[PDB]
Amino acid sequence: TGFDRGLEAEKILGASDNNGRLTFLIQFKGVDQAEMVPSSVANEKIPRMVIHFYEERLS
Amino acid sequence: TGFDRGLEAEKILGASDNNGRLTFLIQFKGVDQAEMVPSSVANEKIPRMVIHFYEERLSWY
Repeated sequence: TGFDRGLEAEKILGASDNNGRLTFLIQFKGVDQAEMVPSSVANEKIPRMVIHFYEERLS
Repeated sequence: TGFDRGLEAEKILGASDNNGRLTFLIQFKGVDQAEMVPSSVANEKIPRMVIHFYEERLSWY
């Protein structure tokens, strides 16, 4: 919903799977508190950042 | 890669890291033998299928 407000995602701070439903914790530029975003929104809005997160967490 | 020849990715069969370098094994439609593709190509061409592969890999690992 920082996406709704047209903010710029800076990084994905974490991912949490709740019974098959994935949520990301996303740090937005110019916003102090990180925001919980469902994977359904993140996959669409910031796919390169999602892939890089998974790629790096491949460790 | 198979992407250069107009082929369509059917399924990502696996991923291999070689010193920070990730390569995917990709099943292409109508081609029996799956082929290795650098992540840099797969990320650009088939990001929905890349993401889905990671969602599932990680749900089971």
